[PDB]
Amino acid sequence: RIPVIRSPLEIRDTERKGRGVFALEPIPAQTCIEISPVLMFSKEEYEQHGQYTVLNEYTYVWSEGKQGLALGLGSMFNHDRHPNVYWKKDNRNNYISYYTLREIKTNEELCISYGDHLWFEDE
Amino acid sequence: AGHMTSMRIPVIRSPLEIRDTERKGRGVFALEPIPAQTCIEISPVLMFSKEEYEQHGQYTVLNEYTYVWSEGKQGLALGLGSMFNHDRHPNVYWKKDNRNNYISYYTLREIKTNEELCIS
Ligand SMILES: [N+]
Ligand SMILES: [N+]
Ligand SMILES: [N+]
Ligand SMILES: [N+]
Ligand SMILES: [N+]
Ligand SMILES: [N+]
Ligand SMILES: [N+]
Repeated sequence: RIPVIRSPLEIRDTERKGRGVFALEPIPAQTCIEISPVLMFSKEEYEQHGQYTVLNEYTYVWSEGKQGLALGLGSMFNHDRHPNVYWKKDNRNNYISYYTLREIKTNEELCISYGDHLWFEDE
Repeated sequence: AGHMTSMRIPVIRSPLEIRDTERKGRGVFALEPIPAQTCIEISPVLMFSKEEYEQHGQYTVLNEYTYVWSEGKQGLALGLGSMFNHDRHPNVYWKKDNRNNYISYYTLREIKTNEELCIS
């Protein structure tokens, strides 16, 4: 249900800024760069406990107020005002797919929006 | 002396696939043979402090996936690290990088097309 993607990404990991996902080489617009399996938290367990951990930096809203943590690279993308990556949530398959929003140049950081949303590509 | 640290870690693109399994939920499977001692995955570790784990994290599904780390901390392997099933007869070993908060996973032997990769 989820194979290797094989995209020209690296993680950069600095004392200063922590971790981020960066382009090794130019990437075409609308290229799927990552498919991340999700670790799912129930609504109750995230409200009672999960939200008071560092999970609160990274998780995404899911259906019925459940909360998902993207494994793979998905939690590593930083947020920016001008993101170059967008994503789609798949409810049936419990993953999140990441796509380039435009052509990406070599050495650019791959960033997502600050904002979340709740709809699913399989709905 | 010195300066701040700065690392560039590639994303190892191994011939692996996640599949749902019969009993064990998701697991990791080989798509083609893999030599012995090939590094198949380098997972960044999301670190939980002793306190947030003891007070909150252990009460969540995190408890099913995290690795005991030093000083009462618990590490959740991002990447594919949390997707390996555990096994009696594992064909994968791992090691922690305590300096940088990664876990690396290596095949214990030749892996065959369709075999499940399992740790302990
Ligand atoms: N899957
Ligand atoms: N609260
Ligand atoms: N996010
Ligand atoms: N789009
Ligand atoms: N967004
Ligand atoms: N609890
Ligand atoms: N191990």
